[PDB]
Amino acid sequence: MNKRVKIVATLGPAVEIRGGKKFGEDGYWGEKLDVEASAKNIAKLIEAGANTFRFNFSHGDHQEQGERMATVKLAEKIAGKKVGFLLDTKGPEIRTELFEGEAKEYSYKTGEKIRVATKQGIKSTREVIALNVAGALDIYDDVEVGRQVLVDDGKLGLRVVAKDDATREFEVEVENDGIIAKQKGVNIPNTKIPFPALAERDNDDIRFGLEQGINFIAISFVRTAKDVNEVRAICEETGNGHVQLFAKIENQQGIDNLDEIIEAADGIMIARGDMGIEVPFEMVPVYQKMIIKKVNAAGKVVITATNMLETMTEKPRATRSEVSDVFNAVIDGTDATMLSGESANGKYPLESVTTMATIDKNAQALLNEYGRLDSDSFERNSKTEVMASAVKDATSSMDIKLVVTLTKTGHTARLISKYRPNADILALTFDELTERGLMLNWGVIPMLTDAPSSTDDMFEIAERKAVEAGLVESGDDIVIVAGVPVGEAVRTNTMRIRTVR
Amino acid sequence: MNKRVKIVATLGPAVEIRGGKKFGEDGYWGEKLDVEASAKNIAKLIEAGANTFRFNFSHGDHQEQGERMATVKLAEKIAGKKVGFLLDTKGPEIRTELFEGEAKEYSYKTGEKIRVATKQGIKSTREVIALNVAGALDIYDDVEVGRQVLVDDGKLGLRVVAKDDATREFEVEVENDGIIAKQKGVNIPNTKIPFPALAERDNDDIRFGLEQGINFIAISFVRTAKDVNEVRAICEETGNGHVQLFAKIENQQGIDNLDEIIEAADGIMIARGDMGIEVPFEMVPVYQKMIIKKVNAAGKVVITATNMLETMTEKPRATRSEVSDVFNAVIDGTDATMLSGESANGKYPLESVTTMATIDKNAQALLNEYGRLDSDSFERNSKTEVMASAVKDATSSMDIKLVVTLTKTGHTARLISKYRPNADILALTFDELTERGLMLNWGVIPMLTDAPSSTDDMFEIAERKAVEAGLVESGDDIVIVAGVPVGEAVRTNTMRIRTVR
Amino acid sequence: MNKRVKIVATLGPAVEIRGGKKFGEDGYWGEKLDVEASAKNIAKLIEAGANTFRFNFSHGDHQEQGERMATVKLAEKIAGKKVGFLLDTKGPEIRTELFEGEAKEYSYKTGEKIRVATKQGIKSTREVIALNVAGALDIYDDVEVGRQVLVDDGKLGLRVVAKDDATREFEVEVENDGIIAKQKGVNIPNTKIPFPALAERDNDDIRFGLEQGINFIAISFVRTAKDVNEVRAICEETGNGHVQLFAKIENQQGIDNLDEIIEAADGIMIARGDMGIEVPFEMVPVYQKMIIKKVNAAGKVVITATNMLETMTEKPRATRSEVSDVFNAVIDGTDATMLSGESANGKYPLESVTTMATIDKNAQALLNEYGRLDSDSFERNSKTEVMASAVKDATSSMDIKLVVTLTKTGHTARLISKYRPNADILALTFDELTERGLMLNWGVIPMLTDAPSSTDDMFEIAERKAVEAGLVESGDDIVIVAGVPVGEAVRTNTMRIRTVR
Amino acid sequence: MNKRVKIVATLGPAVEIRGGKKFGEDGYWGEKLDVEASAKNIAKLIEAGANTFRFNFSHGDHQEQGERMATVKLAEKIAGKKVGFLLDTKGPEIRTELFEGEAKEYSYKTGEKIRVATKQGIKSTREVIALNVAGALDIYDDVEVGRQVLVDDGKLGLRVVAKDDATREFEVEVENDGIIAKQKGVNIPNTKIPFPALAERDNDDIRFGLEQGINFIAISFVRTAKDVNEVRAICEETGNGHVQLFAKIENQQGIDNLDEIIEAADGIMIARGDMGIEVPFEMVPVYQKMIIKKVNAAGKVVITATNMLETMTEKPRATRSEVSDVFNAVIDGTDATMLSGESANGKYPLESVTTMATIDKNAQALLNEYGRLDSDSFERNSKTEVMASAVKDATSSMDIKLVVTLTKTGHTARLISKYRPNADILALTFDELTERGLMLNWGVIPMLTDAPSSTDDMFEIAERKAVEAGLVESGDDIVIVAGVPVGEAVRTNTMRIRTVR
Ligand SMILES: O=P(O)(O)OC[C@H]1O[C@](O)(COP(=O)(O)O)[C@@H](O)[C@@H]1O
Ligand SMILES: O=P(O)(O)OC[C@H]1O[C@](O)(COP(=O)(O)O)[C@@H](O)[C@@H]1O
Ligand SMILES: [K+]
Ligand SMILES: [K+]
Ligand SMILES: [K+]
Ligand SMILES: [Mg+2]
Repeated sequence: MNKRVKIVATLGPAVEIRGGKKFGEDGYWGEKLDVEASAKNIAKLIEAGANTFRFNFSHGDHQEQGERMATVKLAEKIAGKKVGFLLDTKGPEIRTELFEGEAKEYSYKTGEKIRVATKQGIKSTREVIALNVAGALDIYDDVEVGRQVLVDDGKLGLRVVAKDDATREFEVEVENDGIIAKQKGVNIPNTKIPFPALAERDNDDIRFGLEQGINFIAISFVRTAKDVNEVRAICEETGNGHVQLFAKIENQQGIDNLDEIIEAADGIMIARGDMGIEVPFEMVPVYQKMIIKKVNAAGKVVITATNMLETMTEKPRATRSEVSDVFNAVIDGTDATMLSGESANGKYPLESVTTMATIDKNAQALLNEYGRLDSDSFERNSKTEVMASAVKDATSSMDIKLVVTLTKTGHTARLISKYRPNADILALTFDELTERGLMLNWGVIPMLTDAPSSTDDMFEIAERKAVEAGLVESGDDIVIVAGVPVGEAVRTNTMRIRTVR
Repeated sequence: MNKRVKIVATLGPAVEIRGGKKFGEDGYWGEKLDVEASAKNIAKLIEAGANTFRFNFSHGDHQEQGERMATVKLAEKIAGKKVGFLLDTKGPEIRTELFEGEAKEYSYKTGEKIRVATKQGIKSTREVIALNVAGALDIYDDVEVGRQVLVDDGKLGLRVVAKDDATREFEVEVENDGIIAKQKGVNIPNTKIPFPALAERDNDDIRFGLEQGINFIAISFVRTAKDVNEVRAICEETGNGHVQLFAKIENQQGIDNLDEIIEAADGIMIARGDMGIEVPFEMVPVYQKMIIKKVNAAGKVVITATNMLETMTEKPRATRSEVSDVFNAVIDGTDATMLSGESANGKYPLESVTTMATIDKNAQALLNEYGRLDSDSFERNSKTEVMASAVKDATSSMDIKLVVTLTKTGHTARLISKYRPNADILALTFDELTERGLMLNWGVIPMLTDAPSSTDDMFEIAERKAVEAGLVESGDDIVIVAGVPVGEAVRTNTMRIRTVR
Repeated sequence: MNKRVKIVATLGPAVEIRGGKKFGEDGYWGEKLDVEASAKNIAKLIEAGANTFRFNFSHGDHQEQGERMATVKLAEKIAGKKVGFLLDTKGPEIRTELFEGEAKEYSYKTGEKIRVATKQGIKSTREVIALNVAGALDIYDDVEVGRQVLVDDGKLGLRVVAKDDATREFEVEVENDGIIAKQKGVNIPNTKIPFPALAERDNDDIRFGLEQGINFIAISFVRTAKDVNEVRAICEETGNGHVQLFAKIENQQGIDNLDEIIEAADGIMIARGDMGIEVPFEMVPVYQKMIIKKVNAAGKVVITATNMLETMTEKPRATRSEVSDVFNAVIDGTDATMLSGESANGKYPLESVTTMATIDKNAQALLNEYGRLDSDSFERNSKTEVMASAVKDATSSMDIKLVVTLTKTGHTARLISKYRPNADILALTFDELTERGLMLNWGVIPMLTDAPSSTDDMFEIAERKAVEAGLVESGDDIVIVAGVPVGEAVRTNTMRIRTVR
Repeated sequence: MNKRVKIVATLGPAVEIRGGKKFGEDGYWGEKLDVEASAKNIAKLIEAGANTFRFNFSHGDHQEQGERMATVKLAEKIAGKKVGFLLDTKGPEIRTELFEGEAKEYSYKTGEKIRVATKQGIKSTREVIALNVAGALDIYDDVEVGRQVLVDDGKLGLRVVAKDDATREFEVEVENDGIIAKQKGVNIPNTKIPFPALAERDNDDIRFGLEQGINFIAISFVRTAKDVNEVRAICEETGNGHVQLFAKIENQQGIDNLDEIIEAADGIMIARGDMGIEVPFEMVPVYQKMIIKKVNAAGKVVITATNMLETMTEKPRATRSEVSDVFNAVIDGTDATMLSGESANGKYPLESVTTMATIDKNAQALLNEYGRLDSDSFERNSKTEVMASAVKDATSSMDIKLVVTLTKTGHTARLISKYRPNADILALTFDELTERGLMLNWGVIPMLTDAPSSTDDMFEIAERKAVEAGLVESGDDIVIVAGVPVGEAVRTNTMRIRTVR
């Protein structure tokens, strides 16, 4: 069977060979990138069901990112299959500074009183922790006594007891035993540090990705619709209006402003990593189910992210909790599941994609029994959406092997996908940008074909493409929708039930 | 407002003028039928909402019946509207004989002991009641002691206490006070008197009707599939294969064998008059709701009959119970409601059809709130049925003014009607027999058009005929289904949502 | 097996014997009332399932009404069973006057122009119909050009085309052929003739009935809460606070103000006879279902009335539409069904009550499958209501033969009845006025017992009363509720499931 | 709020202090157990919401197990709170043999051909792996070609490609790069190695636990009902009939025989660790949801086990997939969640129990919205179960703070728990064995109280104990059930709604 749930795989050195050396091996970083050998490894990830690669601009300079994007373009040719390109922004990250010395880290013990500096471009000491704040902002007047400075995946807590106006330093109490290492993530929950709607470094990263050729931007730490619309204006003004924007929800402001963020964006990445530090970790499952429902109801794409097969970074088998998490993300209604370090940096990138594909394919078989999404509740808000509802009805009434839509922009395919039919969706489109642009919608198999003339039989074309793709065989029943005829129809207006010859 | 629930109106002398005289006036029967004046009265019933006329062969000879059927054909020309023609068989009727002397009736009291004669071709006396049994059957060995002989709409009960082998007479006890009049209906419940599957009189009646031109036969007292199959054989062998058969369910065997009868017939007439004598009267509403559900599930036609506006036989207003009965039959899911003496014999035939139409129209507006049928529960058992389900879905998703089907045989219109869409159904068909044969399906407006060729745009035809009929205006949304293209499609395979120009 | 739906039977001369003569026989009103003979006939209606008798003060003087009420008290002793006493007011009736000089009626044809006079105390002529308006009100200023004057159960329409200020006469045109007879009902729909909130004639009839001993008042033509509250004030003033008020809903204003009327009243009588003249007849079934739902959700009593078995006034069997109407009133959720002329004036009063009881008992068995009422949707607004919901739950979980409630005021029985449990409700109460006041609540069997002391076993009392009433036998499971213990409990606070010894 | 989902915490050296050393400090095992210091750590796990401690007899001899149980009895005194004692059996085990020349492990590469010996009492070589099978059984005739030998938590796969009848050796191909170390766990999925229903080692370990005093036994690798019944016979024979048996379902045979095992057991432990090696890993979520539903429908206890907070063994915070897993186990309907190495052997035992309790408490607030279990579907199979349903109804109708049951054996408390009321359940019981035996039922707070006397007010006692436990305050509404009168009632037969003073 075809895997309806889409996989986003983050790329990094794990798949990359450097003069015959694998990531980890001594001298690895001293060798030149073997592009063909790296492209062949990426090809296997595509074959195992990666539908989109994530280029995380938090790690690796423009040269590294651009070389990896080029390597994927070769892998597509090797695999015989296209994938989406997704750029993930750095955004308003706060990290611990480098320490004085060749000190890489210091261990602390509960109750121990230390300070954190707000002055930028200075090194840390054991007793005065400095921060690398995005854009070198001064955060002193934005964090109150009683606020928490969390270091490294929220592992070490520092309680702001007092503030020293003389040095612009936070006096903090170590809440629990743990280490402060250099260049680790810092979270300061329930604060509104005035990060700009779009920082110059993200502006620059996005413009670089847009020049290379991308299909999706995942915008880190979206707080408001303005954070999405600043990125949209770049995409539009550079001639890249086709690029789709996924707002990453990972803090309380993003949760509070979710409805306006969904309205501005093409989709949501549930960024559970930061989210579970910024809000109570036990609320993340609540927010996940609610986000997936609301995004599906808006006919947009939802990606569930972070830790999904975390153990497979270092070990060959996923835990039972990881398998349950992937499975339940599908039942919740996610369009897509994501890998981060598992595919980018781990010992088992191919096995991670394969394992996620196996779970995702099994979970899709239970959506009839257990799925949370309920298409019967939707308002049908347009005639294309009325047709999408009729398609879902036909797939419920009888055994339909495949829904085919002839779609110029993918709008019809997006609306069919919204309704989660009991069938794969072959989206026949007429340009490569629309084709790749569909690769994260649940159930959709995008395929490039010639735009039909007013003299072509679009129903015979649908059947022939489905056969050429190996998706159907003689005696299978398919549902085909189209705008008929070409030049008269203003939208998808026809549904045909056809038996394959 | 189109009336979706269909009306069967029994014709009789009430609408018929004879040498300037209306029914009721002395010497009426001594004058000859005024055909033109009578056709003008019938055209008013057609205009008021009568969709089919019932010719009851229990009353009036082949001359009365044939002249009435000719008079309707003129009425259709006057109204500019066609109607269905339904023959209702006499069947295995038992009536009281004429009395010796010139006695018209005797009155009896609870406990009196009299006899019922089984000998055919004699006259009744006060003490020995003679029966006129269909086909002159001897019923003596077919009714046990403890059975009941009911005279005149079940009003007087006679208990069989003993049988006189010498005279072949039932000794009976009068069960309640009442009258035995001449030529009154007799019922003997929970007996299996071996009336033939098809009596010669019903054979001859049906053959006469088939010659005149009928669309429907309602078969009285259907007990088994064989009672229906014997009539089907005559229709087939006379080249009247198009004629549709309604089994009348009006005794316990009909109820017991209901599934096999529904399988053999095209529809059911719920013949509540006899039914509520032959079975406990308080079970009739239970059987009504059950039969409507079952016949609708089978994709067949159900007619609810008898006493629906009974008071309007004598009075110009129906009782509160009559209006409630018509309203509730629609809510239960009936395709059609019927009038017997109200339209045939009463003082207010036109007002009876008008009153029924007004109630049926109001009740159809409450089918979304109160409607008992549930199309969501059906197995979609064919590709045409899957398309019918998708049409229903489209009419639930958005405001659809009309569904149009291009239907050679009516099959697509019957399956759309089964699903009870929130829309009228325009059934475009290519012969008059198919057209009239759709006149009792819920919501169907049959309309004759030229068979489309492979060069015709069936979707433009649909819009044109709907605009011509005055059913849609500019801006209305319609659903159109057809088998496209003509000569290649083996069935209805296409649905279009179209805005009227 | 127990009849849960209650029957209100209207009393009159039909059951009354006079010097050995039955109603309709020659010199009937010549003879004196045989009280003992008449009381034996009424006891048979009690035994057949009449739960309350209606005394219609629209007909017969105080002496006739008081004697009839005395006859019922004897009938209760003969039957060994108590019934409720219900007074139905005259209210604001309009009747046609006597005609000039002994004359009875005239016939009229469509388009004919006559007058109706508003002056009170004068006789009609054929040309000038006079009205007997309740309280001799002058209606001339309260009826607009464009209204209709309907005579005799709405059968003849008179359109008001002009008004003659000189004579205070309506110039009317006959809308349809028909008859104006002396002393027939007149309706003038959608008018607000300023009938007082309480007329003197109704005050005097209500104070009379209260002096005789009644349990219920059904207030004709209720328009607002004020019409109910005026009668409440009489009941309060006279120490008859226990008397329950049923608003009769029978015009558009009553329908428009239904919510505030239900609030003010103890219940609603759906007075379909006048309603179906004052509003479009085809709307009565919609309003009937809606009123039953709203009154039940309020925890109050609804009576469905008028024409339920109308044919049985004159014939020994009801029509199929009459049986359907009674059956469907039960399915709709009525607490009670009513007989008017069928029990008061017809030839078959006993058969009418028996027939209604048979239908009501069969319909109650189909409430699980078809019942319109939905107790799952109610807000449980008090702890007694939560206990009523839990009782319903227990009767759905297992086979419960009987629910018993020990109730001082009947509150707990009313709430249990509201929930329509799958069981009869035995209401053990401690005074006859409470007992009689429960006789129209669905499923409630009221029974008089001593008030339990702090020392009594109320669960043993419940079982003993149920066994002595013949409602349960050994091995039956019952649900008993009570306020335990007496003296400490402030409401019904206990549910016990008990197996009968 | 009170935590309704129960926590099973496995005990081990993580919480144990030995001469002032914590587990993993140098010379830990050289110091003797500090019983007080260990009991103080254990008391903190109780206070954090551990409801039952698991004593895993797979690791540690009788002396270590008995000393650990004594330390828990002191911890209960420190906490002022009791916990359940659960014995987990060693059960059938296969382990890799020691290697010749005291070698520790060998590395192997995908595609290598090696051998597996079935001959017992023999050492492994790199080329010929030998197995230590429980009872030294000969495996050869139980394993067919196409089966797998999986080594070390299923990390290394060996496909059986051929068998050699002369050496009784399996020819295996290495399926992935990995290590075969000495004395590691081996799984052979989908085989029926004839391990005894109850091995002597398990028989002896169970008798030791029963003599120490336990409340639960979890039976490892239950394959059929006989594996439960053999343990039940030992509980019955030794006078320990109160001990409850949880079948561990962890292989294909246990799943195939689930219905008969649920019938024999008191509950199920979903042993996901072994299950996800023994069945396709992607099927575990399917089986988990199905087992929870079936065990709850049977009125029995289900524990979801293994890897729930696995990362917390080494790190102070759980992953997003782990929090999701715990949350979703609650939504699926689990009675209890379990910790293994997280509480027994990790760095953060107290943090692991606190985190699991935080997640379980948040998830229970979403059971109304998202809960999978459907109590409306259950057949109520006894009168106690009817009362449990009524209790649920009361908690759905109004805001109920607490359900109190006075329960002699816990049966009523088990049935209320089965229905998952919107309330905590205080189970007032009269002996410590019944008390401890309720500690894993969802929502049940067991509390030892004096048996009520014939003159006691059990409803007053319920209120008093609820206030004593701190579960209610003034104005709260509670539901109380009991068998009334005490001792004479055959079962719980009474429900009261009471307002707390
Ligand atoms: O029916 P809707 O939602 O208004 O959408 C109609 C729009 O869809 C489009 O058909 C695009 O649809 P496709 O890209 O699927 O062909 C536009 O041409 C049209 O304006
Ligand atoms: O889809 P189903 O139920 O098998 O029906 C197919 C049959 O219907 C027909 O199309 C008739 O349909 P119409 O009469 O509505 O045109 C036949 O040609 C065909 O064999
Ligand atoms: K990032
Ligand atoms: K009255
Ligand atoms: K174990
Ligand atoms: Mg009235």
